[PDB]
This record gives sequence, C-alpha cells and structure tokens, in this order.
Amino acid sequence: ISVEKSIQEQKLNGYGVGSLIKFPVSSTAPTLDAKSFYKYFQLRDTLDDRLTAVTATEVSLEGTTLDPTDYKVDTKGQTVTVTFTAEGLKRIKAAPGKKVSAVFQGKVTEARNGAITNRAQVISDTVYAEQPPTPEEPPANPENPPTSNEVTSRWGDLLIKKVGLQGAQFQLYKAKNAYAGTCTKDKEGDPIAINGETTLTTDAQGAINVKGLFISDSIDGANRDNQKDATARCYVLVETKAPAGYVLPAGDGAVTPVKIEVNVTIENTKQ
Ligand SMILES: [Zn+2]
Repeated sequence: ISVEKSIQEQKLNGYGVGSLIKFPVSSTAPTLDAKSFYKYFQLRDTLDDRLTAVTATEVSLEGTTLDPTDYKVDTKGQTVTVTFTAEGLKRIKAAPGKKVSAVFQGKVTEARNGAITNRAQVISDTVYAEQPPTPEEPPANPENPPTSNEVTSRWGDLLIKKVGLQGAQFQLYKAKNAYAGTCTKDKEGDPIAINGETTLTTDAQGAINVKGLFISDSIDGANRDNQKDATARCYVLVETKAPAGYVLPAGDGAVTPVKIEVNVTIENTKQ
C-alpha cells in the first residue's frame, strides 16, 4: 500500500494570495483475496497552517463513477479526511489496481518562510471474514501509516512603495520569461487577483503589501508554467493610475519588472 501526492499547476488556480492550492492525492487499490474485506479506507491530509478553509474535492475511483453516498469529506482543524462508506468500500474491493483519489485544497493566506509543504496518508485495514463486515471508524492516531512523498509549493511576497503617495493604482501580470536571470517588462494574461482584487491601491504611507505570489513547485513535467528548482520568479508591475497631481508615465515608463524571491520603490514626478 502506497500514497502518491502531486500539485495542480498553480496557473489554473491563480498566482496570488487568496488563491487555492490544489493537491491531487492517490492510492492504488490492492488486490484482495476473495474473503478479505476493508474495515475502512480513508485518505487523510493535515494541511499547512498557511492554508485556510481546507477541504477535499473530486473524490474518484478510477474507471468508475462514484455516487455522493460512497464517501464522506470532513475537516477537523487542519486535518481533512475522505472516508469511504460501506458502499464505497465494496467498490474499492471490486476495483483492484485502480486509483482511489481526491484533491485536497486550501486558500493561501500568506507566504511566510515561503515553502508550503504537504503530505497525505492512507488509513486502511482489511480482515478475513466468511461474511462481509460492516465498516468501522478509522483510528484517530494509527502508528506510522502509509504516507506520501512530500510536495512543496514556493511563495514570496512583494512590498511596493510609491514616493509615500496614497491613491496610486497598480496591476500585476505574469511575465513571459517567468524564470529569467534578469526580469523583463514583457507580460501576458489578465491582471492577477490579490485577495480577490485585481487593482492595488497605495495606502497613506504609499505602500502596497502583497503577502504572497507563486514562485515554483516541486513537481516536474512538460508545459507546467514551472521551474522545479527555482527560488525566484519574475512578474510585471503596471501602474494604471497616478496619485493626485502626478505624471503617469507613457507606455513602457509605467511598467516595472519585479523579481519575487522565497522592496520595490516607484518614484513619482509632479506635473
Ligand atoms: Zn454508492
């Protein structure tokens, strides 16, 4: 019995703080003897404290379509469980070699040290019986259960200062050369939502504090908008509105390349 963990392309969920990180978790169902049955089967994941409103979605058994009464998803503190019901356990027994999976998830509140890690576990047990038994509640604290590989999603912060001048407005973009040694003005895509807001406004001190932007993750693979071993990522900052009475520079003048690592001062000239 083994558990595998990955991470969804962060692009699909959003580069900024307040976005979800989604973790696909899967375990290949064992081949049970005819008279061996599950007492229980649970996917468990205690998510990193930087992730809030933690839960699981997309519960699946490969090659099958589950119904809503096949499992129960619950959160206790940071710990999410996907616990298969009696019907679900019968399905899993009938599906040897097939992947049992779910996507664990939480909302990014902030970067902190910048390395958000995750593991998941499979809590299951079987018993020989002449007659198929009713399931049992999985134990709260099993000793050393099968545990996945650890994955890591890396995040950094950004502090912008307009000079402080209140009411200046900015928008953040994905950079074309996201992993350049020297970041460039070249951008693509729509503005990035920071806690649901795509327009950033400097406060009384002329500051915008972006508490998290995605840098890279530990997953390898073609065309993932990623660089596995990267500790810094490029973004493009665009000034959209000058503070009251100030010049908003034309074209490339209002575009700033920013290097986010696991701080930026824009200088203003008055009319
Ligand atoms: Zn069912």
